Amino acid sequence: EDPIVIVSAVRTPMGGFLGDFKDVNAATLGAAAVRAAVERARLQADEVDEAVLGCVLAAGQGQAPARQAVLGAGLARGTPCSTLNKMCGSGMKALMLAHDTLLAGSAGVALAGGMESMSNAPYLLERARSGYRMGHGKVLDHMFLDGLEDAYDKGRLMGTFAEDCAEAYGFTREAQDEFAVASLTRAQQAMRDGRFQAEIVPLTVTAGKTERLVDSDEQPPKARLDKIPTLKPAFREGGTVTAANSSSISDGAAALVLMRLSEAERRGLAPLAAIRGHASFADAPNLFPTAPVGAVKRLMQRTGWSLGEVDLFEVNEAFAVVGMAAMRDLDLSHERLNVHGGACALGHPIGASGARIVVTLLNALQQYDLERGVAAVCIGGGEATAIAVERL
Amino acid sequence: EDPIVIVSAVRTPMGGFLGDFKDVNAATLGAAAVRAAVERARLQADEVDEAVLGCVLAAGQGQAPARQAVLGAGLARGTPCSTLNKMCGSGMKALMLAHDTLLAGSAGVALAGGMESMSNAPYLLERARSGYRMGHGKVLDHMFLDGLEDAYDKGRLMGTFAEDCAEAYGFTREAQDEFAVASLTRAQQAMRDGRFQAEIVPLTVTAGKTERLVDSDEQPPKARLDKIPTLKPAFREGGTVTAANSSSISDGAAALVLMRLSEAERRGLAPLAAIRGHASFADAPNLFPTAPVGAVKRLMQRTGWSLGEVDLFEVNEAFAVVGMAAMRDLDLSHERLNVHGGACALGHPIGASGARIVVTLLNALQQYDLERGVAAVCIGGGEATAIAVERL
Amino acid sequence: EDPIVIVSAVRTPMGGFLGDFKDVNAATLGAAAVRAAVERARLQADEVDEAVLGCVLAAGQGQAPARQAVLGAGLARGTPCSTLNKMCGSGMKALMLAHDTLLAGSAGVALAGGMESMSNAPYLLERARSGYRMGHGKVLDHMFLDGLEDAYDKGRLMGTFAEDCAEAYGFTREAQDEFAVASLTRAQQAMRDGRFQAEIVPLTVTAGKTERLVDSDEQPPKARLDKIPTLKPAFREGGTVTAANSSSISDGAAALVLMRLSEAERRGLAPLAAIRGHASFADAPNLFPTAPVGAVKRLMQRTGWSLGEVDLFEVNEAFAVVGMAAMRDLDLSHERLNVHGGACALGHPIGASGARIVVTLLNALQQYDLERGVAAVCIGGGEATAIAVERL
Amino acid sequence: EDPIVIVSAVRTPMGGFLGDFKDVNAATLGAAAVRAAVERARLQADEVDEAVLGCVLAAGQGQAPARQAVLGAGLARGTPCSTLNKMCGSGMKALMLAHDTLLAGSAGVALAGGMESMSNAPYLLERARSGYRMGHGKVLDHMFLDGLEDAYDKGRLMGTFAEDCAEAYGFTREAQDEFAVASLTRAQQAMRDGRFQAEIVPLTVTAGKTERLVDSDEQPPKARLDKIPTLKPAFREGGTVTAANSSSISDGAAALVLMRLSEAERRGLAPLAAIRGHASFADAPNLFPTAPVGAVKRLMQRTGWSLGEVDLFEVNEAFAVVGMAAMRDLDLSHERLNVHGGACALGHPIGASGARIVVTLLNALQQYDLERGVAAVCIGGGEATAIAVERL
Repeated sequence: EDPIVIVSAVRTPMGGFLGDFKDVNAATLGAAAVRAAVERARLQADEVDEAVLGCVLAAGQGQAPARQAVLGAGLARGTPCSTLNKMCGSGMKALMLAHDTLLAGSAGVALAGGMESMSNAPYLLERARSGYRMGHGKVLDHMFLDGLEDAYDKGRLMGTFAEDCAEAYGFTREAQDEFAVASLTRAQQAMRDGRFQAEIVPLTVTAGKTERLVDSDEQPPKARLDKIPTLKPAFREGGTVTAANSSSISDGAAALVLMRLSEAERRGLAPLAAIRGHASFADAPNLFPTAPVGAVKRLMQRTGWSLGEVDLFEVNEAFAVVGMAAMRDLDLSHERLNVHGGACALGHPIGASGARIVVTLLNALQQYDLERGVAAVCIGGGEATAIAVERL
Repeated sequence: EDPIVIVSAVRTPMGGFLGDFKDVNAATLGAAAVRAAVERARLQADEVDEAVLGCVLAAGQGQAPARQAVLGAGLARGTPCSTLNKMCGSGMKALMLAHDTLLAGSAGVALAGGMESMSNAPYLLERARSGYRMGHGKVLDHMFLDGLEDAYDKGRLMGTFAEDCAEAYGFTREAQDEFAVASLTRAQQAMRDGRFQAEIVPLTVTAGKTERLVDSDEQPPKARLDKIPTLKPAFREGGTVTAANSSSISDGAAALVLMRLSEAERRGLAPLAAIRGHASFADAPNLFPTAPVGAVKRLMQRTGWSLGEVDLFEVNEAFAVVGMAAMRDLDLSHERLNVHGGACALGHPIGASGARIVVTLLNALQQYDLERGVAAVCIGGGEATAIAVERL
Repeated sequence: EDPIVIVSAVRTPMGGFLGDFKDVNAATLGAAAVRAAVERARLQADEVDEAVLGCVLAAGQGQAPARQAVLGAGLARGTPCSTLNKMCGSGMKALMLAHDTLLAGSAGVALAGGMESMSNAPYLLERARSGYRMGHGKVLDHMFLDGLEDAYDKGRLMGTFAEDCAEAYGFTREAQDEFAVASLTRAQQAMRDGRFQAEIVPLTVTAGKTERLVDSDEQPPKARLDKIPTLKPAFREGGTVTAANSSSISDGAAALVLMRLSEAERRGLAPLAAIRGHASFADAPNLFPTAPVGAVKRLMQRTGWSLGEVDLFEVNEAFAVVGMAAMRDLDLSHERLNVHGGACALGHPIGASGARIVVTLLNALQQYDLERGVAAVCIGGGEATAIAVERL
Repeated sequence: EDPIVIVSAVRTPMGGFLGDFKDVNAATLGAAAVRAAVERARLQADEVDEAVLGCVLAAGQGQAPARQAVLGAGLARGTPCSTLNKMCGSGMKALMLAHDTLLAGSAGVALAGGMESMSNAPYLLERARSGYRMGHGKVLDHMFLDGLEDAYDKGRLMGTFAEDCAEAYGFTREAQDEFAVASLTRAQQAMRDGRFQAEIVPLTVTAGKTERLVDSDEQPPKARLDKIPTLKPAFREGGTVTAANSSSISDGAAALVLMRLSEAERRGLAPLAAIRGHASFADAPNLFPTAPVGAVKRLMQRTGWSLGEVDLFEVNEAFAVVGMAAMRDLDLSHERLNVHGGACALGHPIGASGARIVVTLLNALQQYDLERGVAAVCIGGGEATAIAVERL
């Protein structure tokens, strides 16, 4: 048995929109995570022979964001780099491609992760090139058009499909708000008891003339529990889904180093976990909130696991309904799901979350001395991915 | 021996900038190529387990360009999609990931390729979000900023690094122009003798009320051979590199279907070729024009091939100097390199070219009844990929 | 009796939107008209004491459009310039201010007119200064927002108020189309018989390497008489007003030189006509189409004229209904109104038209050896101006 | 003797750029001044038969800014309105045209003034209409391109010509800074002793959820005397002209009511002053800082006044050098010039300053019981205007 193992895993703090990382581009967040992941793996700067970083909103970053992040991290010029867009799942699909590249023998040491600066997403002029001709046009938010809106039902925010899911499942405004308060409570607790310290690499940001250490997640401490049940529906007249039971716009990155178990052992490197499998599921774009259920069932078949044998689940909290659908359809305890909080408290930097939730899962498995984790993420366009990890 | 085989391979015609496909988005070009590749593989809508499409300039396309192209082609909603940016090498890296996804056992049937509408890249406003405050600002061409300029020597076009290479190698104005004239001549002759017909899927384009059948490459017929020795240098005062010994901006797509030989045999599907290996190479961003030399040398080590056993080479003609460096440092006859012409005649739709040259290579190997091909592409950021294919 | 006299009067041809003058800015059109007006008055560069030019859409032209046009014409730097916006009436209000500046003794020789490049009006970003923050925004056509739409019923085009007037007056689709056909016929015939030749200054336009002489009105020759009864309503579901019984977007300029009769006699300069009076009228913005009725009635009170003593009328054809309201409420024969055609055939370069119709009126009075003319123009914001001219 | 008299005069406070009036458009500032001027003249809402308002930066305001201001003030629909651009002199040229319109008998009661929202000037896309085609372009600050930059030496700020004037006149950095400190001191004093109270109409601005009374000039209290001599030259390497010895960007409006003395007497209205003359001067655009000297000498000839007979001068402080040139060339005491401060302390809302300085001059003549004032303003494009007022 020579499975692929994760030997290192780290994330930046997750900043709020126009918050802590307002003036930090995606490649600098990526560089911070990449540097840390390689130092934690006890590797030299030239030992990564495949690097794949998730990123959805690449407009205005310049050529090859992942290349900018890897070279900005101090890794050697010889490091092959790719930038990967599988929407909200980009950071996990990076792990899955890196995993397969290692199994196929194309690489011996791979860096996977993702990064997003939602703050630095620019505006777009679709008809600047060839001409508006006459009449008003649109100045398009890149984050909205290329990140948050469906491509088929044009202009339709993903929150509308989360509302369809609330209606189909009978998820009440109150039950969504309770899931969101549990996520917010857990994150504040985790932060307070230092349960994120082992997984975070701080950044230094230039603060006008001075410099600040950002070493903690910006959003859980700023949340107002009192306003949650007061908010207007966000996506539909007289709906249940709100800003507070949806994930927020966020800036962050995450990076993990993978290799064969035999290569970790040949390096004297203690693995965090073996990857025991991964799964890809797709259906209609308007059914994305339930897609994680499909991915996790395919993952149980591919691994030979059962749901009952899994200690911890991370299901990315794009909306409370995504977590609540998974609890209903996979018969999971809220006690085993998103135990340190989730995107409803921490944010959803779209290209990083798929990797971020795997970093959080690894830390949490270690902290409670548990064996088996599953991470799953729903994906714009109607997809989900899921990954099984096991501590040895 | 159960190698991964390419069972189908197709491209759109390559259009000129604001030409034949000015009104066709990237996902429509990708959809045309994906649809024909699936048809030529005799597959039904739900038989592609994994789709990866290269695309560099994703801004303004909406969520998940590869998902739009796959569903636009008529493939089922169950088809997992990813959009890949490895700059000029995107289309080849797509083949490489699909290849390793099959070998890893993560899929039975994969689709790879790339697509680029440089015509529909939008303009960006980097400071529209938080304000320009006062004084003029930039409206940034996404194609220039995110596709054509170096990220490190900010604003420097890749043609300046091509001029560095012309200086380092002593490639004269005349020798580069002769390479470009052989590329245009070969392409014009390939067109006239029908040597592109087997590899091209025509598109129907709607010119207002009229409809037009685009079934041939736009650029070779419009080439002014007489003007080539008369152009000014394009990148450097007193230089050698011009618009005619550089590739042009181009719109296009290409797609290929891969599977184990044993799966192709089970389906009664005659393979075009076995993939015998692939290699990635990276060095300093400003040395990109010679990166293919590293990629091809690394490819001979991994495959166990030698240069002399290769029948045909495709080296993407980002600039004539890229081909000429490869001919000198790999000791290749011009007669075995880019034998139907290359990007200097056809164009360089950046996210598609790394797959497009594999399509052209496979058809050329078939026409001359040859066994062994190498395709290599240089890449913004200082990289290159190469792939080895063998007809059985 | 020492009345103010018009000694010269000239216009550019009127171009179609993005047509003949697509590449000519407003100040170049103004410069052509100013230069010929000064030449026809036999004046030298330093003999104009006051210049006022109408122009509505000044955005993106740089400082002081009228100053650019005056100096561009070759007039001396000593020439005081002002740019005037009274919407569709700018060109006439320029004549009115110049007229009163002479009578007041503030000048001996004044130049008035107007100029408009609707082709070169730019697009605006209303929130580029302080930021769009998040979500789509508007890129605003300066021509629409600042020229064509009501400021009070925000976004409402002036053609909706034209439809109100068609309803209030019972002007049928057929009757409006007949007015427009008489306007196109008269213009086409005026063109063919040379009846515009004395009033037009040709421009030389540079089409890349080629040069072209534009010496005739672009729009009347391109008019499809057959399509007029077939167009849809343009402003209201089930309405009567269309693109063909409305004026078109147009590029053009006009200029006139004024002075006391005694100054014209001192210079040996034969006047074209005496100004006998001018009137301003305003009412509710949504009644603009009938404002000329008020302006002309107020003009007969101030001059002591009656309608029956007037030989020719020019009422600017912003819409056919503007002419038809004037014909009904002023009891005017169609045979005495807009006898060489009007804006329905020629176009409506908004800042120029109020001066352009005076130029056409003066030439028409000369050709038919008639004495007395009235020009009137309706104005966005609910206004109108009219002027009385008499040949001696 | 029946001269034109000013019966009323008022201004808004002058806001700083993105300051007090950040969210107040030009027509609302105009409306406040217009309303007050008409109430102070003891006129009904329908008694103004000519309204001319200066405004340079009309982009994005909608149709007919002056019409929006007049109707927003509550004046009757019957009030004729024009928007006037004579750059920095717009507000005084409005007074001069209104004056001549009254003398010519075209109107009996005229409203003149100007208004500018420099904060609400938008950005422009010159090639949005017909296309950028390829390569970066500019997003143009309307305020910079159409307000502050020369049109002939393209991109050249007016501060560069003020530096040429410093060099030609030997105006030292220290002498400029001293003029600026005197202007700042005088304004703070004037404000402190309520010497602006009689001339200002407050506005109420909505302050998030609340509402603020803005009744005082924003800029003099915020100025830092200590930083003045520390600032870097603003316009030329190792120059003398700075941000603090130049006027600042400002938001404000001013309005004055004019009529014949016989009409003020027939209404029982006490005039503030008779207008005894006006003058217009123009020369090269790069000599604008000295143009006021030309205007004031022509004004002395036209009025039959001499410089020695004038009690107070207002010369608009576009730059300290403008004030200092006038002191040198007209042999004027700083004691008689800009006695309550000037644009170096208060700001330069470009389309209003020409009227603003006349309001300040009238108040100051009353406060010191003096007879004769001169106001003069330099004008982009190389012009100046000047007006003589006399208390009776």
